[PDB]
Amino acid sequence: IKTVLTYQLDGSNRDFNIPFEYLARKFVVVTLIGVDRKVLTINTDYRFATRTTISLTKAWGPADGYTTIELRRVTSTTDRLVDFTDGSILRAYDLNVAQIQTMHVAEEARDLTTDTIGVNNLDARGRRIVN
Amino acid sequence: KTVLTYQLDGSNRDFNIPFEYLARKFVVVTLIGVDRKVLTINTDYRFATRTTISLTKAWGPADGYTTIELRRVTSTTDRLVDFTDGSILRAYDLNVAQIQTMHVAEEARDLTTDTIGVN
Amino acid sequence: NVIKTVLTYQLDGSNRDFNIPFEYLARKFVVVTLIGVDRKVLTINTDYRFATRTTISLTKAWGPADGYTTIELRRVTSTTDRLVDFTDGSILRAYDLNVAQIQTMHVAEEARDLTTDTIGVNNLDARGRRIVNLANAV
Repeated sequence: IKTVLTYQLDGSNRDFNIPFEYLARKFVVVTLIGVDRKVLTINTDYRFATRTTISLTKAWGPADGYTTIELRRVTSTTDRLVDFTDGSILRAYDLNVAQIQTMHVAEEARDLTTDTIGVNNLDARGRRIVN
Repeated sequence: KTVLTYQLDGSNRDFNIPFEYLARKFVVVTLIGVDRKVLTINTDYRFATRTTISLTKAWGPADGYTTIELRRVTSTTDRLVDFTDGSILRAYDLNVAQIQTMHVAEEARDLTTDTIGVN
Repeated sequence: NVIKTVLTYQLDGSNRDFNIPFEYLARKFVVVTLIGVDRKVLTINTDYRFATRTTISLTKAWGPADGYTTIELRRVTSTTDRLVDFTDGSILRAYDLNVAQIQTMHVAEEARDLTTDTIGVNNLDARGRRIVNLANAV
């Protein structure tokens, strides 16, 4: 509740906030869904202004073709953050962030469910494909 | 089977539940297709034998409520266990820690399979 | 976006040998299947060696004529049978806490991956399934 959003963007607005908690600087991925998908890059174009608002250096509008930013919290399965070596004491904090991050993936699965088809009582995709 | 549907005759209340839960407020239980009525625990429903919802008393099916769809919703924010500096671990705990985060996963796949399905 | 643990290689005539990039925890957690008229599942110790750590030497040389168009494989981690279970000590090992955290990292990932895998946004909606019945043309 809720990882994936889309805002609304028009030009000269560049400061958009994150509702979730991110747990690592790279886990936010920021894509102007636009007409077409475009992934944005951690320093070139958006900087985290206050750890909870994403500033934008370039203030994109609909007029160069793009609405809107979709920011999900993609959490990698391979880049695990907590590794237990031979001791190397277990702080409780180590065991905490290990069970914290794996819940973060599991909840990201529950906001994947809204962004495929949906039943309206089915979607405005231009294509469905390979049959 | 993290979510199941239960329609039944009226003034009966002794539903059995499997999935199996961790906290009693994870079971959310609903009233159906005319409305989306979500009833609360202590105004309405206890659990009696820790596997039955024993409901409240009647409702069914007559008030447009045909009928109950109880389900798991585990909260992903309120972790049941916070590990602290020792404050020693119990082996029950080290399991239940990883047990809960596997249950969001079993929850998450199954409501996606209810739209267009796999099989 | 993007599927990390289900993958569909082009079977492409006689090619015996494909790679598996994701971090499968045990041998039996990878199920390989055959696509193209059927959904053929093929058992390990006879029909295909694990070539190496990361490679499936499939024996032999299926498709596409004589039936199957794409070898695909996915992870299936058992979400019930946990792999190391902690009892009273029984000292905590680095291997024990990791594999326990490794496994539940997969089950949440295998969930999130499976949810795109059914019908979901291609990087438009996708997959080579039959989309069995919708029952009316309007």
